[PDB]
Amino acid sequence: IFKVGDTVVYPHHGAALVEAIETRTIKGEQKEYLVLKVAQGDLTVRVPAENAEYVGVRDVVGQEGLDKVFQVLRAPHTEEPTNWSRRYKANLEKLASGDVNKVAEVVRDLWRRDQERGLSAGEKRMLAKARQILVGELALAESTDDAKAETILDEVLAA
DNA sequence: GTATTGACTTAAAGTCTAACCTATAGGATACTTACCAGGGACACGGCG
Repeated sequence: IFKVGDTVVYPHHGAALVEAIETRTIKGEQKEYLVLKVAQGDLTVRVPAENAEYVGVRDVVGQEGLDKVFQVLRAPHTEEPTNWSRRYKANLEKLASGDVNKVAEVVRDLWRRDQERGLSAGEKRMLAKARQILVGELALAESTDDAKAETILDEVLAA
């Protein structure tokens, strides 16, 4: 499941290159602690393989998720609760879930709304963060690189 | 030099319209008790 040199996805930092694994015996138990490095924060995260999936670490998603997110980007007829607070909480929880589909839907909806009439700074921050993580994830999804990943995001949002 | 009229242009309003401040309201997971002096004089509570 976990192999050296694999570009594994760890939430909510997106891509996270593995380096190695260490015994790190604690309580007399050589609990395996595999080490990930994320290029965004330049931090190392050591996680246990036995419950690694419990935290939410996932491998690079294939092309099935790629076409899924494209189709979802072409999913119309979205309505939100009237109050701004409720919809903000909903999309923030959607981002926190780490599900690629949920964050993609949040990003697209917020971007279409912002481009519709322009909103605010907090929504802008949410959109920037979510778009950043999505572009990184897609870049590694097809190893298409961050710049070309941003451009493909920019063409596909056009529909 | 000091008495005028007839144009000829000009700033200051005086006002109508538009945008950019301003007073105000609201927001529904759940959260329930904060934080180094002395030296003299006067007044208040205990004890006998």
